[PDB]
Formats: sequence, structure tokens, C-alpha cells
Amino acid sequence: GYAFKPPPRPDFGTSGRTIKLQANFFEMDIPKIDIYHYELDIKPEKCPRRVNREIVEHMVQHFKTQIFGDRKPVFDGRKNLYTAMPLPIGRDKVELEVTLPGEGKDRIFKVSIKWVSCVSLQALHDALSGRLPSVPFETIQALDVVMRHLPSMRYTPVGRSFFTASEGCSNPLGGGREVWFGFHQSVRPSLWKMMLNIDVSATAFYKAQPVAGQRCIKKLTDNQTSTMIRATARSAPDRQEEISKLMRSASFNTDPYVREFGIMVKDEMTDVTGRVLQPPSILYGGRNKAIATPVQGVWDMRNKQFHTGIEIKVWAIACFAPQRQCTEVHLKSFTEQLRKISRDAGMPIQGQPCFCKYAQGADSVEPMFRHLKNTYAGLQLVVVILPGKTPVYAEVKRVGDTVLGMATQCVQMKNVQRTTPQTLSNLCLKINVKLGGVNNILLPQGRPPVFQQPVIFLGADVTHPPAGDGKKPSIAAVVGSMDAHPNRYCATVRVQQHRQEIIQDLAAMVRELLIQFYKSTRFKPTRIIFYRAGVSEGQFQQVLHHELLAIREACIKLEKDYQPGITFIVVQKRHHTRLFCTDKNERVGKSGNIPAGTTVDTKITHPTEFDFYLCSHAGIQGTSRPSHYHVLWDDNRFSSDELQILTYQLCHTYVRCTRSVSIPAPAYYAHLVAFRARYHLVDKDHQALAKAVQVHQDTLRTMYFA
RNA sequence: UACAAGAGCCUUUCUGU
RNA sequence: GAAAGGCUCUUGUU
Ligand SMILES: [Mg+2]
Repeated sequence: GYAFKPPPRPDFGTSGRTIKLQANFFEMDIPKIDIYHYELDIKPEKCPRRVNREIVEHMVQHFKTQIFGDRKPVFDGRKNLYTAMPLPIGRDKVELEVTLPGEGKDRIFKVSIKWVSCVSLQALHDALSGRLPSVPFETIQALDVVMRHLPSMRYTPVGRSFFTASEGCSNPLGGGREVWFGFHQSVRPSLWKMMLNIDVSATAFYKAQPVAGQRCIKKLTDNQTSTMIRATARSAPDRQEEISKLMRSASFNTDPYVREFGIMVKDEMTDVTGRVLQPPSILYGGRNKAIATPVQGVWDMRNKQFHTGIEIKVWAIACFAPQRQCTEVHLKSFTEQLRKISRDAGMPIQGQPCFCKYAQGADSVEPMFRHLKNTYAGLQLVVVILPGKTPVYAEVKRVGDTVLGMATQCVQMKNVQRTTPQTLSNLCLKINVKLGGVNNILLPQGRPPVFQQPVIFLGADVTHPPAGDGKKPSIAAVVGSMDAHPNRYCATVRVQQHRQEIIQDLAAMVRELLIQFYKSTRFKPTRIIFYRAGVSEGQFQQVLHHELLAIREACIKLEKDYQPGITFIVVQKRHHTRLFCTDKNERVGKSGNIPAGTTVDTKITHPTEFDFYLCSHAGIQGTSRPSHYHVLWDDNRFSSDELQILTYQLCHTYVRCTRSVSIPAPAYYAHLVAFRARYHLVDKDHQALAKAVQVHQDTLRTMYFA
């Protein structure tokens, strides 16, 4: 076991304006009776699940008198069976025989019943309301099996989801593909009661025309995914109506396999009271030092200059696109437009580029870049025109970031031939950040009280190669804020063993980031806020145990008797929690989604632990997915309001756009550093790969990854 | 490879068949 | 269930 438990909730959030919401969680009436856990062993071990459930029903209907009495038990399909009342077998094991036909053959099955444990729903009710510190996971799987018994028979199971055939609304897609509609069904705990999380979904099947229920797994063209996008395009009201109609049609409250366990489910979505946090003010620079107010999570840079602008004296253009497509007229027009746009933004580009020549292939990247470095003293930036996807991008990134230490920016050919003010403005944001300047900062007086002391913000993420591997290693990236502003971040990366979830060398990189912070700000951080991405809920305990100890070890290696407060937050942006507006007057945009800054820490979240949802971004397509934040550790004793406000404001510090993003800036930066390090390994034994992801000394202290 | 966000194919594969 | 990765597509935007 581990000795680090996640902290409980300090309080509930109060700040922000109240918004009425409806989450796709359905209240569950769980009785206090004890249900009984069994296990079924069937030989051989390669039985189909369909005939497994069929022979389970055959035993129930056949051996009714001997064992099963008058009960209807539930089965997950593979191993374990549950019954609401105890079968008269005690600890005994009974071997029975099942006769079945086959595809021209005959099958004889042997089946055994074994008692396992007595799981209690009273203990679950105690754990759901501040009595037991841990929700009993065995009870959760038992309840999930109970509620997914009949969907596994009426519909066709697909993973954890059930898909039914489309009636009337069938999309032919292409060939024999269809648009079979279904839903993900899961059982989640909450402080108030048990919740049935249900989200609507669709996938291709093979009912076709001259056996139905065959899911598509083969390969086809790109037209099918576009047609399925057009068929399944659902805004927030569309998903809300689909899930509500699905729950009204399914009717769990009339299922006999649910009634024997004495369970009621609510047919309506749970009403949850959210709060829309106000956005921070964005302080720009230049002459006016204009202040931008994010309206619906989006602001602009019109009549605004960078907080610190980098004047570009000498720059180069390396066009790897063909001359006949990307001409000199296009390059000159792009240069003039970029110079005027950057002059508007407080980033003056003085004069024409020193170098502007064409090149071909990734083999020419290193000699051309070496010539650029050795010929033009004081060179600040090389613009790389690329003809779409190419290995030239990976070679350029490897040469500029790890080999030569040259700041480079890649632009597609299509964005040079046809320029837009927004593309050039976003480019200028990238250039200003890549050249050492800061675009904007949070308003220092509009920031939470955490910023009144030296505080570093860390973001971590691990990218793993797909399984069936082991020559390809995993990459762990950690970034750290470098001022009280925080908008500039230093990046540290490591290569580690394949498919490893914890960060093995976290202490070394956190030590490097702390050293860089102490160099840049001349102060050690009194508070370390650690945003960790890509950690599953099962891995929470081992990830916390390894990584909190690694952070403490790094702080000790920095200086004796140096133990700053650490907050460990795990970001999960992939889940099935969907939030909708109860009233139409609070829907935002054509997608009708919740406004940016909507935070939920009630009634759908964890019973006894510091966790919350925050939709910091403004959804413009589909239904917004609010990022989930779980506080695995908190030495600083953050209030809920302060932590949520800080998270939202950190989501407002992303430098690549004038937008509020779904996750805070350090987590996004760690993700980008992991992707960049993956690009650095394209040319590729651990020491050869540890040296490959190591960026140049002139590249280490800048935001190459932006 | 201007950027954000949301979905689908598709890929290993734990499998479930 | 998940690594998120590709492949796109959509909304687009100063
Ligand atoms: Mg990642």
C-alpha cells in the first residue's frame, strides 16, 4: 500500500455567477440489502460471450429447483455472477452439463458455481456520505453488472457500450456501413447518491443487405468518416435530447433484473448548480498598454501591442516548397503582410530577410542551417516554408532545436500563398514567444492570492508509443514557469522505459526546473503547483506516491531543509461527463454550449475528495468537454474557489492564441514538449535516445515548443 | 507545419467474439 | 480501456 491519501474537500465553491445546469448523471435508488457474489467457471476458456449468457440463462431456466430457487441473477459475461438473495449452496461447488448444437457440430459444456464474497450496499451507502474514506470498487462493479445485464441482451454489447439498430434514421454511409446509434453506460459515485453516467454515441455496423449486428473493423475510405460526422453532428441541446430520449426509451425502472435488486433510477438528468467564474484581465504592452477582457473566453489583439516585443533585425527564409508553387511574388507578399502585421503587434521586423532561397529534401536541412548559422551573425529566426506533411519538418526541428540551437518557425505553403490577418497574427505570437518576448500577462491585481509569494507552476505529461512494441520508448516532459507573470516556461524532457505511466526521472527534471527558476527569479518557490496530465484513476495512488516523493527529493537536492508546499492536480479531459444549460438564455454560440469558466464541484463529483470540473474553453462545435481536475495532494490548503480561479486564470495564459484553453498552460506545454521530443526521435540504445531528445544549450532556455 | 475545439475513421491490443 | 496517435472532417477566427 501507500501512505499518501488525497486530501478531502476544504469547502464548496462560491465565487462566480450561478448557472443552472443539467449533467448526464441519473440518480440511483440503492437499497441497504446485501447482494451476493458468485463466480462461474466454464470449460474451455474460449467461450463466446453471447453463448456464455445463453447457457447462463439455460442454467437459470433448467436448474431452477436445485440451486437458483426463484431468483433471476445477473452475469457480467465472463466470470462473476450476482444474486440479491442467497442460493442454497453455501460454500459448495456444483458441476452441471449443458447441451448445445453448433455449425454442423455439437457442443457439450461444463459449468461450476462458486460462492465468493458477501458485498454490502450498506457499506456503500456509508462510503457515499462522509463515513468511509474509500468508495468500495467491488460494489461499483457489482452495481454496473446489475444495470448492464439487460442492455447486454436486448442490444448488442460493444466494449462497455450498447448499440442498437437505427430505425428510420439509417445513414447508408458507403457500401454496407450504417450509423447504428448507442450509448455508454457507467455507474459513478457522488456525495448525494449513486449516479448512472450515460452518454450517447454511434459506430459503424454491418446489418447491410443480402447476419445483422456485426461491428465494422476493416478498412475503407475517408468518405465514410465525413458522412458519419454529418450524421452524428450533435450540439449540446442535440446530445441532451438524445440522452434524455434514450433513457426514456430504455426504462431501467421496469427491468426485472433491476427490480430484483430493488433499484430505482431517475428518468431525468441531474440538476446541478454551476458557477461561471469571471475571466482575468489580459494586460498588453507598447504605448497604450491596453487591457483585454475575454468575452466568452475569446479576445483579440486589435489595437494591442505585445507586453514585450522582440524587434527582428536579421531573419532568414528557407522555403522547402517548390518554386513553381511557392513563387518569389508569394514570398514577397507574405513578407510584406507579415512585417506590417508584426509592426501592428509591437514586434517590428526591420527590412527584408537576409537569406531567401529554395531547398529540397531533409538531407539539405543540416548543411543549409549550418551555412545560415555561420554566415549571418546575430540571426534570430529562420522561417521554414513547408509543402504540407514532410520529414523535412522533423529534420528542421532536430537541427534547430538539438543540433544547432537556431530558432525556427514553420509555415505551410498554403498560408503563404493566401495570407489572412489571423494566421499572420498567430504566427507573430509564435515568433514573439520563440524569440524571448512575452505577449501578455495576467493582470497582477486580478490574480488569486497565491501570486503574492514566489510560486512555480509545473506541467507534466507522458506520451507512450502504441503497444506491441518495446524498441520505441516512452517520453516524459515536464515544464516549469519562470516568473511571477507566468507565461514563459522552460522545458525538460526525458526518455524512459516503454509504456511506463509514472515519470521515472522526475526528480532530475524538477531539480533542473527549480535551478532555472532560482536563476531567473532569484527566489526559490514557496509553492509548487503541479498539473499532471494523462494519469488514469487506477494509477492515482502509485503515480502520487512516486511523483510526490520525486518532487520532495528534487527540493531536498536543491537545498537542505527546503520543503515548499506542493499541490498535485491531475487533469483528465477525456471522460463522459456532459454539462448542458437548463435555460436557452445561457447557451453560447451555435453549438449552444456552456459558457467558458463554468465550474462544477457538486452533485456529480467525488463524494469525499477535492475534485471539480471546469470548462475553461468556449465550445464552438459539438458538446464541450469540461476538463476534470483532481487534487491528489495539497500542502498549501487551497480553498476550492481559489484553486478553481487559479486553474481558470492559468487556462488564460496560453501563448499560442488569444483564447482560454481547456487545460492550464503548463499541461499544454508539457504535451507540446512531449510531441516535439517525439519529433526529435524520427531519425532513430537508451543513451543514443536520451541524447537525441536533448535540445541545444541555446534552445533549452527558450520556448522552442510553442 | 497559425491556432483552438469537437467528433468520426483508422491503428496497434487488453480483449470481448 | 488507453496510448493518445495518426488520418481526416467540421466550426471557424482580426
Ligand atoms: Mg501527451
